[PDB]
Amino acid sequence: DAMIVIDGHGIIQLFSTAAERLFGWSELEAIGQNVNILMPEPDRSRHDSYISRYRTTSDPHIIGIGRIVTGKRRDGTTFPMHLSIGEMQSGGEPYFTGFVRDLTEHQQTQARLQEL
Ligand code: HEM
Repeated sequence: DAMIVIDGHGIIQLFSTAAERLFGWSELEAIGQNVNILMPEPDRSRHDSYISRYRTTSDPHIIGIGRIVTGKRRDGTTFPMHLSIGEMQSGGEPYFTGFVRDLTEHQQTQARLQEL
């Protein structure tokens, strides 16, 4: 589907093959980058605080809720995707995993039916 693992600072730790196809970064390019490289403004500039905020408050806004958001490709094109976040820990540090479902086709079908 598309899978991404980040550390508690938002740095990409793992980047699945499907993720590469979906976003247009290669694994090496992507690893060691902030996850925000995947989103547009204003979310890009806020994502760190989203993360900071959750770590302190421990109130989920998307964790085990899911949400549809706009994702951003390497070539600058944006698209809708469903996102679910999981919390994990390893070596005492927290890790987040995101499962992505590309909603591009659903949106286009819907737009196209509306337009007709
Ligand atoms: C690529 C496009 C993404 C966008 C546009 C996005 C957007 C957001 C937004 C809007 C929030 C805050 C929700 C709120 O305050 O109401 C948030 C929180 C968060 N995001 Fe993302 N996200 C993206 C990808 C990811 C990925 C791939 C991960 C992890 C692998 C991730 C990890 C988190 C975490 C850990 C939080 C705080 C958790 C929570 O509040 O439940 N994000 N993100």
